[PDB]
Amino acid sequence: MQIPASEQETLVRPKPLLLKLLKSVGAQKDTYTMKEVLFYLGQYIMTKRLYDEKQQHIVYCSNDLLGDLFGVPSFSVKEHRKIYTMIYRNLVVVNQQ
Ligand SMILES: CC(C)(C)NC(=O)[C@@H](c1c(C(=O)O)[nH]c2cc(Cl)ccc12)N(C=O)Cc1cc(F)c(F)c(F)c1
Repeated sequence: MQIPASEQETLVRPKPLLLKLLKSVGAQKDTYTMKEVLFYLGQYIMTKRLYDEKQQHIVYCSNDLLGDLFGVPSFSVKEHRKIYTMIYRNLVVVNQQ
């Protein structure tokens, strides 16, 4: 639940499945900052109503594309590093020159 600000601005290119997910919720770019990826994934979770209705800080992503991407049935929204790691496996970090 704490990512350095420098890492939040890291430029990334999502792989096809994550890209298609992001474009369904209003994102149109092919290159993002991690800050942008996290925002649009949070919007996707809201749109697909994947957050726990009982408000116990858990996303239920089983049998949804997000669960396919993350490789988990569910996860805690309080564990930012583990969420970043799951997202990192679905993108390429843009090389800096
Ligand atoms: C589940 C709902 C919809 C209620 N959203 C959240 O609670 C959630 C959130 C956001 C956001 O705000 O935009 N974007 C996400 C993407 C995913 Cl996969 C999961 C959770 C979130 N969150 C907010 O505090 C926690 C959070 C904020 C960050 F900044 C992070 F890096 C992080 F790992 C976790």
